[PDB]
Amino acid sequence: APQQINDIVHRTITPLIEQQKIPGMAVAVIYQGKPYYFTWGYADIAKKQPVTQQTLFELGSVSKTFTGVLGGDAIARGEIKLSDPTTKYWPELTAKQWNGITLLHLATYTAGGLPLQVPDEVKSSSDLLRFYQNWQPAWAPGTQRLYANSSIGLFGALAVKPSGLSFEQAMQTRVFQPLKLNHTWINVPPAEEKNYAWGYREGKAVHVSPGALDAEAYGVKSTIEDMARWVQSNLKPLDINEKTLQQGIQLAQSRYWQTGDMYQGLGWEMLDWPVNPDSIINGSDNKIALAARPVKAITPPTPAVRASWVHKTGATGGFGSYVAFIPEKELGIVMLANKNYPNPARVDAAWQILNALQ
Ligand SMILES: O=C(O)C[C@@H](Cc1cccc2ccccc12)N1C(=O)c2ccc(C(=O)O)cc2C1=O
Repeated sequence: APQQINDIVHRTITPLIEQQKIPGMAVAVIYQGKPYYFTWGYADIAKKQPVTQQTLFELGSVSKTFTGVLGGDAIARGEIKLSDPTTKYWPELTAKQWNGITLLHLATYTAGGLPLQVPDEVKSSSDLLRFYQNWQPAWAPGTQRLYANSSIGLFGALAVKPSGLSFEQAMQTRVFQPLKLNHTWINVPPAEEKNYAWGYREGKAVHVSPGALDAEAYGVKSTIEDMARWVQSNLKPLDINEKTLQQGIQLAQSRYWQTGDMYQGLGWEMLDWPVNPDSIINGSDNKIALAARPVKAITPPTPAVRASWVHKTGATGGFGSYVAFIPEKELGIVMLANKNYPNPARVDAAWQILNALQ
């Protein structure tokens, strides 16, 4: 690889791993459209299995970027509209608080205070109906953003209804397969089990547990190679031959709401480039990122801006991931780790790397 890339990546990542006691890590840098890969440490400590370019990591909430684009693809196919009432796709949802709550609000966490997590107790379809029926908003729709798996999770489930496909089948057929993400999974198959890293939390080996609307909100597993290709695809959607997928990617980076200096897309979050690093670094802290904040409506939404820092953080109990890119600069990064280490450390390292290559 170019020495510049080698040196910035290693000088930033080595101390990060040391400081954060990360068992295993994979990093991709996309530089002028081409990926460069780096790996450290262990996918499985006990069995002495190293992290490779084929190792699967739990993306956690980075999954929301796939959900957003899949929703975008459905919009482009004419199957749904973000302006549609939630009730259009869920006729059993009769409770009056849902009047005025649209697919846009679900997708962008602005329904009025849907909770971060679907309760563990919610198992069945009848349980889920009861949960959403009984949910009482703190705020009018389209006034406050509160990051929520229960929000974008429901969006994901409803966006695929008109197709008649399950969420997983829809994602496989319409996103993963066209983009040749052949080692990206909602459910890891037996054939790939040898490559599936353990997550580590408080020293114990852990994998994500099943939960309602998990696929839609936090359930994707992927390799560093497929994630680099995912970044390439979002960096440069005009290279994508499938027209509805191309438009869907573009819609996911449209700017729907603004809070502080961030803009909410479908899954993706964006800021103008050049960014104030302090703002993205400090803003990634879950203190801020999980806080209820007032939003300004962008009416109508701004199309995907090339001069953006586009990103998403995501975690599970045992994994920590970050993806960021700058379309204008054909520059991007993917950082996958099998420890949930603090968001700001992720973003700081990503900033340092991309800033040096920009
Ligand atoms: O960083 C993210 O991607 C979002 C966070 C949001 C979240 C969900 C549940 C409990 C949490 C506790 C502290 C902080 C965030 C939490 N998140 C999740 O969204 C999430 C889903 C599943 C698991 C699991 O290991 O079963 C863990 C998490 C998880 O930490």
